[PDB]
Amino acid sequence: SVLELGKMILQETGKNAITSYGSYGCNCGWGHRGQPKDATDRCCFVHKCCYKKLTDCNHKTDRYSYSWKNKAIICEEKNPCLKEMCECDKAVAICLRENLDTYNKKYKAYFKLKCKKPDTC
Repeated sequence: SVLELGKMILQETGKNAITSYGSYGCNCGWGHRGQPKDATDRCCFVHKCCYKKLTDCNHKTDRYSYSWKNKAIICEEKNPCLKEMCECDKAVAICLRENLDTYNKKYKAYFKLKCKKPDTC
């Protein structure tokens, strides 16, 4: 759920998931859709398309088990839908971390700004 996702984003990026990423660009922002503005927003579109596969569990509110051990996120969960939910979160948190060198605080409040139509997953 979002509590595991927010914690991995903190662990990997040092950032506050709600405020730094919850209205960024065209895909990271909660509820946002559209073509990606940068690599950071691209990680978010990839993350959506990974969630879209989860039919037997809810990515927002079902909680899963994972450890942050030796600076890495390990998904220790065994219910299968929950383990893929953990793999989808782990991957966005890693991708965010890698592309932090281009985040850009101006896409940062992007709820009202413009977005071409999104590609297909």
